[PDB]
Amino acid sequence: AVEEIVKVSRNYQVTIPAKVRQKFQIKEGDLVKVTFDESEGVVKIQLLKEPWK
Amino acid sequence: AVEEIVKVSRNYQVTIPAKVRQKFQIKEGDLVKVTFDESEGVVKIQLLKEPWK
Repeated sequence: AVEEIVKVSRNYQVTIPAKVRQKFQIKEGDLVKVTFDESEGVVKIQLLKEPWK
Repeated sequence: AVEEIVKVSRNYQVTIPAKVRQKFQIKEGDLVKVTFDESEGVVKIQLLKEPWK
């Protein structure tokens, strides 16, 4: 797998460098989903099609 | 677990609403780690102590 390091110091947010964006998809104007798990203690995000109605 | 919906349409980034921040820790000035998996196809992020040297 791949791993990167980042630090929060602006407004509680993240922009994801270019390396991660290179592996994952992340498309401008797409529906991204985020879920919190009660076991690993990490946030998982993914992508899917796009509804328009 | 918990789930939320978001859309990319600013500059390929995310700020995470308040609900997710309520469950996860996310501290201003902390070391957050992000890794890409080659099986689930999702990004996992967590938190850890802070080195100062």
